Amino acid sequence: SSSVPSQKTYQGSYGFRLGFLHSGTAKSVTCTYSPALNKMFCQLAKTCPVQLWVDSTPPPGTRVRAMAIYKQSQHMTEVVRRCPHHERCSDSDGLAPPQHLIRVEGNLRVEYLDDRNTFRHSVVVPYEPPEVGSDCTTIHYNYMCNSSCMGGMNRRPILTIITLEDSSGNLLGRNSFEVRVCACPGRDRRTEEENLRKKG
Amino acid sequence: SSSVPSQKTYQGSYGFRLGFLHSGTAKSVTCTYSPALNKMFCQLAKTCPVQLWVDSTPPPGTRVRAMAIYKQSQHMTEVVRRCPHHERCSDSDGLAPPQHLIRVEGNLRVEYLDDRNTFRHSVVVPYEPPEVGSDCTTIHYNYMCNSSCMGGMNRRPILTIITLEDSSGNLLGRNSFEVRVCACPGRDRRTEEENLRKKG
Amino acid sequence: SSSVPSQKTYQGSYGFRLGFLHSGTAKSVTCTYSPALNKMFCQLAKTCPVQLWVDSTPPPGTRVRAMAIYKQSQHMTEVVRRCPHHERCSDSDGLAPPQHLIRVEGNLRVEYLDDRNTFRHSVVVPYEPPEVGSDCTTIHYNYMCNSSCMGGMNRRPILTIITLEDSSGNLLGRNSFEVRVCACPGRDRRTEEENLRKKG
Amino acid sequence: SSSVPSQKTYQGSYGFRLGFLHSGTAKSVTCTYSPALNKMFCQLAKTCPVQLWVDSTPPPGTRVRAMAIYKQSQHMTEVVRRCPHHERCSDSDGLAPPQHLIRVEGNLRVEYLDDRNTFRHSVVVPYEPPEVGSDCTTIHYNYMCNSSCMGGMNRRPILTIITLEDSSGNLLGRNSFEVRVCACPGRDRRTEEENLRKKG
DNA sequence: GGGCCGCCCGGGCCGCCC
DNA sequence: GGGCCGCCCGGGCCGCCC
Ligand SMILES: [Zn+2]
Ligand SMILES: [Zn+2]
Ligand SMILES: [Zn+2]
Ligand SMILES: [Zn+2]
Repeated sequence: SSSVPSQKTYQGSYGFRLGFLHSGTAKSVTCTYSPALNKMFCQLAKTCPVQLWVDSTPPPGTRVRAMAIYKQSQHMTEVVRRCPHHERCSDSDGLAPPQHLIRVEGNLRVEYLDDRNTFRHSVVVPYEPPEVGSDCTTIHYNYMCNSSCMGGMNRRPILTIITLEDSSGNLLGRNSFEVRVCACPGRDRRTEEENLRKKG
Repeated sequence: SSSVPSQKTYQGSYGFRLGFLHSGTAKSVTCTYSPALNKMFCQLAKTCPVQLWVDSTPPPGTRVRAMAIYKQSQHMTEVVRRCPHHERCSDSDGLAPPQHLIRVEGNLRVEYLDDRNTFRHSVVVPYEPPEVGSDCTTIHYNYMCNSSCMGGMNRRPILTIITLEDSSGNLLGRNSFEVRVCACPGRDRRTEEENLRKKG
Repeated sequence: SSSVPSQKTYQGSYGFRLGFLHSGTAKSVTCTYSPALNKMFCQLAKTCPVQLWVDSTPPPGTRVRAMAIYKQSQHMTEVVRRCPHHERCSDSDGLAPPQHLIRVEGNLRVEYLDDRNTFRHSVVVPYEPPEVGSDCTTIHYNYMCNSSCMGGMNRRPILTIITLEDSSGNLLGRNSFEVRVCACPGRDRRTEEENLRKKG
Repeated sequence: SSSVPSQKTYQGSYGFRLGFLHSGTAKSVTCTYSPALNKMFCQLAKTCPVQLWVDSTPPPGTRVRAMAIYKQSQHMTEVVRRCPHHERCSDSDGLAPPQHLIRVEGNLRVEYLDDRNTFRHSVVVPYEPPEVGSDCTTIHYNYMCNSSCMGGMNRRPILTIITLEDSSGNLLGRNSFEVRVCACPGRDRRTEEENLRKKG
């Protein structure tokens, strides 16, 4: 069986999709999302709000998992991890293992997992339905390396795969988006969108 | 579950809303409220009158809680607290813990709380209905740091979240407003309203 | 007896004077010295090289002490200390008490002292004569607060007093210089020198 | 006493000086030396031949030590070491500790040392006099990180300090040169020499 | 050899003195 | 009320792809 998790969109029977805030492209905005590229541009260790939208209410005990894979076929089989420099940084919140790229902040029930067969990292929180009058629930993710980090992602693009899973382990829905963690998200989003228009 | 309290307005079945006095924008007025920005501008440790308005009378034992959160997504998970300088100031009224930003003055039944899971501070008083002939009840809040304080809010905007809660802990209503604690509330309100008009 | 150490220059029988490197006034240079003002401009926690020049060799066991006092008569009696914010910072090198403003880096025999009568802080290293062919010895000082720090120096200028002391405690020589610890030493040096010329 | 080794040239009673090969400035030459800058430009882990020249023959048991320090006063006190990424690389020759920046290749009597007081690294070989008819002896040094390495030198220039020491520990001579380890030594030497001419 | 991403840089934007 | 210091900001400056 494959050791590479699927990235295939599966909005499923609950109508699961992601949403992202409108942030603009000021040069050093902390986080911004390109709909044309389905790509988040964000700064190291800065809050990245991701909205969970469903048409139908998931069952009690549903979980939300996030995991990173390399986007390019050439690198898919390599586990996405923090680089050695940032791994040794004294920046752990007391729960995230220092090797994990993706953290969740602001959640009292976060779980960090290492797959015993694929060695891949993931971070899980319970799914909570929106407040009355609200249409979505927001998770604050953090990416703890730049895409460029030597000895880590080393300029290779990643996908974040968000899965909605019931307590039994059934896949209720899947979505994914590309991530670039970089110093100047607004500059780099504009550059990549312009290159898409000019040369894509 | 989230460690960030919701800011979502919930005027609820009792028709709960806040009111603020008309104060003007003389440069150093002690407290002034901008309806356009839903924002209070006030000076450190000065009285900030907040009115509670309801259409229907809350049940006996209802309580009024105030808590601060950072407004920006990037800072929401950080607990709002006093800076180290003002924390060591001998300005405690004998009841407020020195780390708490928000105090209530002039109430014999004030309670200061530290959440055992989120570590967030709040201050609670009993809800009292208006006097006959009066349409609202007023609480005098104090903010014990400037928004700019180094090692505390450090120029980051906060929201104050006011909740009306029954004795059992049900949320009866919720309102919130932005706060800037600053040396010159009248100047800064005018500046922010003008920037809204010109560049918002 | 006075609790304020003397600032009076005493170059003494060994011909003791200080020297400073030529650094220029690029806006954010880390450290720069104004001869006209006898004033060092430097950034928080950045190396400040100070040269010790003597005409005659001090005796074995000579010590070099540095201490800060407020320059203005109105503040001389207050002990110069780190502000509460930086005092709680996890920036101690394992030897300097967190309250001390002045540190010495790169010396295996540094001693930090608190005066039991005046409560004033000082930092001492052994005097070592220059290498053959060299005319001076250099100490790397660090200032661990900005001059502007709220709850610390709070925009008040300080003097650093450097004393050459024999092992018995005799004062062999004294020199002093003004210090401004600031974000932009080059800007601020130029500003202060221009104000001296225009308005001094 | 200082934890920073002296860089002061001391050609001494044996007339000790260094020599470097003429290599040119082809863009990616592996190693090239700028006399104007007293600076070696070389690639990671590539051979850097350094010549030892003496006028008088050192005594038996003389040793040659190489050590790196940061050139800028602001960084002198920090120990120069390999970055975390290259430290975990399986590139050890069986003798050099993985944390050491400077290695010697091609010598059966190399010794790697960690100073118990300063924690600084050095690498030592016995001094051997030139062959009859030869005027110098050559040591092949290797630098195991780029000057730019994140978490290591991080774009900060270093000096290599070469000391000639007798077996008793007397300093017989000292020389030093700046090093830049980089991808394109020929480009970067030309750039730095041109900037010296134009803006130095 | 030509040329394409983190960070440095001078310009300019909130408590307190007058 | 007028006006005088830390930090944000867009412009632009080294390993690696071609
Ligand atoms: Zn990293
Ligand atoms: Zn404060
Ligand atoms: Zn301070
Ligand atoms: Zn390296």
